[PDB]
Amino acid sequence: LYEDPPDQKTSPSGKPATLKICSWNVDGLRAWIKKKGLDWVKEEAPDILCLQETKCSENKLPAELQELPGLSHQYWSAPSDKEGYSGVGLLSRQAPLKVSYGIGDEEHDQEGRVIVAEFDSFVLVTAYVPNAGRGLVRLEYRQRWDEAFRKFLKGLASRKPLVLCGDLNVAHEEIDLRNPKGNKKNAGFTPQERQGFGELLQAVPLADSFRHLYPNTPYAYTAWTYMMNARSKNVGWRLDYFLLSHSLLPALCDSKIRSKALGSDHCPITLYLAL
DNA sequence: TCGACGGATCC
DNA sequence: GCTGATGCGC
DNA sequence: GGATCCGTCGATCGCATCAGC
Ligand SMILES: [Ca+2]
Ligand code: NA
Ligand code: NA
Repeated sequence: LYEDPPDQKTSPSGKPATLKICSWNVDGLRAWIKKKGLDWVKEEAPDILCLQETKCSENKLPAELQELPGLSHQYWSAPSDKEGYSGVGLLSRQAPLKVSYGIGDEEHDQEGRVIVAEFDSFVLVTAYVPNAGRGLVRLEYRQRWDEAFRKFLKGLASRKPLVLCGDLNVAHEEIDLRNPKGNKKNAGFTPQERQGFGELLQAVPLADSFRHLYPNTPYAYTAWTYMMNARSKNVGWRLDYFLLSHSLLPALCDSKIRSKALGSDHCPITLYLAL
């Protein structure tokens, strides 16, 4: 079992956290709201909330989402021609300077996976990375995605400090899942997916916020299959990340795993920055 | 993720 | 709206 | 030749679609 440590809300130089970002693969936004997700969000009170795998077109967005005046600026992306699949959202207390959808590549911008929100001091990207598939049927596609995404993020980070959050659909290293041996040909732990993640960290470059602070902490996961009672056994994967520009590391206060928040087969993760 | 399967392969 | 089947996925 | 091993290999859970009416 795993117990996330208490929230560190001061920076390495003693500056108080001024910004709290929460990211959560809700795996069915309507179901997550029915499973009381927005109660949990309201007690966490983030300044920005990023959601993945909403599986909900904009028309079907439940009413409860306009009853949250702390996250009143809301942006949504859905697949162009495939309903109930993928989907992401970004809700913010303050309006961003600019919002865009996708990474600027037609091939990869059709499944509602990416929202980019530019603020004063940084750019925030939230992403739902495409799963490599059962039988690895989409691994070849995933490797092309990885190359296009890496390139996109490198470009962005060259202009403003970057924060990338969301479900990146890879457990980087053997410490990031419960059963590394049995999963090296399964989606999320292929050498191709792990190599892509490493290349992302090096080429942009980006740092893995949680591992920067807790480099040797095992059993810390963000996702558990619904089957086989995995979550109660903590047989999980760390698939949800906050990746940061190296320049933001002195602003980094903490990177949390909200293990006990139910409502999905992923738990939320939370980032504190002193900006 | 778990167990049932099968087909090496040591004692 | 309801049933039954298919898609997709830690 | 009875008992362990180790590469596959199906059925689980959950959400949302779709076809039909
Ligand atoms: Ca499928
Ligand atoms: Na390894
Ligand atoms: Na630096």
